This record gives sequence, structure tokens and C-alpha cells, in this order.
Amino acid sequence: EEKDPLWLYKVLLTKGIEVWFDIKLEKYGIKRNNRVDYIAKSSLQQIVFEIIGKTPKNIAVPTYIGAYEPSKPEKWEEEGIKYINLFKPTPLMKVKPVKEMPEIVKNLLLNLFDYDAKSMGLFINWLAFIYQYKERTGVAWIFMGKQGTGKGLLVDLLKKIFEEHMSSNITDANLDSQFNPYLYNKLIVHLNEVSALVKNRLKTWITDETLYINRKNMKEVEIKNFCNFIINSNETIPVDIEDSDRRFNVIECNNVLKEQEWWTTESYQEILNNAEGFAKYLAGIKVDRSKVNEVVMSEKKKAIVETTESVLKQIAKALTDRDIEWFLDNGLEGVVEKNIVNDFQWEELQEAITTGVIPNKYLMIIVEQILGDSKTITWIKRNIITPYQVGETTVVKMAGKPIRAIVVG
Amino acid sequence: FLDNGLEGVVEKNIVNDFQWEELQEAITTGVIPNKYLMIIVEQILGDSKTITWIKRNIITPYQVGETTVVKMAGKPIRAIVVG
Ligand SMILES: [Mg+2]
Repeated sequence: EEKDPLWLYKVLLTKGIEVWFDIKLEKYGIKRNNRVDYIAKSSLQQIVFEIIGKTPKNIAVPTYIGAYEPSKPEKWEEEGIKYINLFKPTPLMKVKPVKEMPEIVKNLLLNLFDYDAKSMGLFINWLAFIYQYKERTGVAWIFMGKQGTGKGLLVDLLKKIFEEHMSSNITDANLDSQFNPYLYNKLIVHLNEVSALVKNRLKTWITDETLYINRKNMKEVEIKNFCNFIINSNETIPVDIEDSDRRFNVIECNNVLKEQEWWTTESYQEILNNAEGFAKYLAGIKVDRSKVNEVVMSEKKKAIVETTESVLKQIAKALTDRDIEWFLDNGLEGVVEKNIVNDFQWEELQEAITTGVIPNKYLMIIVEQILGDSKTITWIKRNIITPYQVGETTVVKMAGKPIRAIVVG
Repeated sequence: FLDNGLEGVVEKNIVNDFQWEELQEAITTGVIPNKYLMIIVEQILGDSKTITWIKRNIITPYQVGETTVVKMAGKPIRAIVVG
């Protein structure tokens, strides 16, 4: 009966509206003035009526799959499936390259990294890559330290720049919510640790190819992941950081802005008015692609790790490394002061750690002394030697007598 | 530390007049022998904490400084060097 299956599509394109049926979401999509919405059929029929004066029974539009592919065009076709793009660049994403960064913006950035070019520049190279290439980095930045260091200002600054493609000030509460639209179509995702660790999920988000997106009144849907994560915190460790970590750059900043020379009142606002300037700068970076996903052992990251990691691990590692110095650094020499051991035995005890051959009665003496109360061989085995594979419990003949000892290796 | 009752170390004879000078000197100079660090932190907090603990729960998380040997009165001493 119908002559054209897409007449309505075209007539609405004539008027600068692009309508489609999104087979994946079973929802009609609509695109005007770089704003994308998804609406049910009735809602579309109501829009169509207003624009052509006829409510057709049949919505004569193409079936596409909406997909947030920033690099890809307005539309494409992989294999045989027609896709349509949900990424539309914001104003300050489409802006002309420059080589100079606005000076008052630069002072913020300098202030924030405590004037350390290495890490600061690395963050610009990250931020640039996100801006320019619009992919997932596989690294995240934690900014901790006291308030008013312009962590929050950096967020507003960028928020102005990425507009909708960024989520701001996402909290633990938002995560406990069953929905999670703060990851739908987001190049940047900012989090605010607040209570003075449920964000460990984020670890996987940084590197996962895809996310599940539960949105209200929409189908749970799996999507390609373009997220990059910043986390603001104020002296509280938001995430359990492994010693050997490759995801997190950590940047302590305690340079309050209101304690600097350069800070006027109009500074706060001035910074934000230079968003375009800072966009322009970012657009003109020449991106080292190998440095994007680089992480560094900042002073703060080290402090976080050496407090997060288990003391029993640290003992075991000192036993393994045959590292007397550590034990002395942690006050083993106090064994001699309290006359738990004599001058002779103390030589034997140090010898034992270094040689990596430790008599039971010295092991117990060491672990009692480091930890502050006495632990049995059994405990020390089950909670140090055994889980961290320090070595084996065995016999060795020391002097003539056969001695129960732990043999490192 | 004096505002929070460190001077109580002297009352209970945990330390003598001589050592008490060394202990105050140590805080100010920012060079603290293990046995004084423990004495301080025991005294402020009310029960004795090991060097290990004090490292893991004070020095290390709040980046107070590092533990290095310093010779004091000839003997080499384990100390916390503020900075
Ligand atoms: Mg929010």
C-alpha cells in the first residue's frame, strides 16, 4: 500500500530533525541541534503531529543502532548493520588549535601539581589524548589533599569543556543506585570521595572494553566504554592501591589557592571564562601516545601503598630479601635493650636473618619484637611463612644440637 | 606535645633530666631516636606502640619522614628524620 517507507524520515530531515528506530533500545531516537533524545512511539507521534500536522499510524523511519563512537562519523555500517552516532562534539571540542595555554589557567595547573612539570605535563598529555583521540586511556588520576586547592575548579573547568560528555561529583550514593547513567556516553567521569572502599569497582571500569548500563525506563544495555576517571579526595584513600599498580596516578595537592600571591576574587571566575582558551591549548597538543597510559610512583602513591599493604607481607618480604636493615629500621635492636637476648645470641639472630636460616626461638623473638606481642610458631607459619611462601620449616644442626628452623627460599 | 601532657614523661620517671632535654631537642630539630619516638607516642596516646606501628600508622601515611641511622653519642642510632 505504501510508496515510500522513509518519507517521514526525509521530511523531518528537511526540517533539521533526524528520527530513527533504535532496534537495540526499542525506542525511537531523535536528533536536533546536536541534542540526542530517545522517546517512546506515542511521544514521537506527538512531535511528528506538531511538525507536519498529521499523525500517521506508521512511523516511516529507518532502523539504526545508536552507538557512542566518538571517532566514527554521523553514521556507518559495520558488517551489514546500519549504525547512527550518539556522540555529538560540544562547542569547545570543535575549536582551533593553539600552542599557548591561558596564563591564569596555567597557574591553576601549576599550583595543582605543586609546580612539578613531569606529572603535570603527563596529565596534559592524558587530557589532550582524551580531548583529541576520545578513547579510553586505561589510567586514572586521583587528586587528593585539602579543599580549595582547585581540584574542584579543575572539574568545573573541564566540565565546561566536555559538557555532557563528563560526569561530575559522582558519590558512593550514586554507585549504590541501581541505575548508572553517569557512565552512559562519557569520556570523563569524575568522583568525589567524601566520608572522611566501594569504588574498587572503578578499577575494572578504567580498563574494561565494555560496560553494562542500567537506566530508568530503558533496557539494560551493554556499550563500548569511553570512560576516563578522575577522583577528588581529601586525605582519604578512595581505592585499595596494590604495590605494583598500573591504573592510578596520585597527586597530593595542599597548595590552597587563597594562600597564593596570584589569587584575586575574580580569579575563580576568570579561570572558567578561559575554558575556551584551555580547550584550544589541548586541541593543539602533539600527543605522545606511549605516555598517556604511563603512571608514576608519586610520593603520595608510595605512602598509600606502604600503609595499605599488610605488615605480615612486609615481614615476609624482609625475611625473603634477607633484609636485616628493615628489621632494624622497625626497631628489632630493642631485643638487646630489654635483655630478651644477650650479645652472643644477637649476633646469631642477625646472622640468621641474613643467611636466611632462622631457628624457631629466634623467629618467635623477631616477630614478637616487631609486632609487639608474642606469636606462636604455628601462627607465624600460618600467617607469614606459609601464605607468602617464605620457605620451609625443617631441621638444621646448629652447633651439635638439631634445631627446628625456617629455611628461607 | 607539652599541651597534650608530654611533660608527664618526667613525672613518672620514664626518663631523667638529661634525656628529657635530648627528647625535646629531638622533636624541635626533627631528628627522633626510636626509643624517644616510642616514649613520646606511648605518652601522648596512653599505651605503648611499637616502632612498626608508629611507622605504619603515623610516619608513613602522613609522610613525616624516613628512618635512618644517626650516630648519637658514638653509637649508631635508629632514628626518624623529619622532612
Ligand atoms: Mg552529580
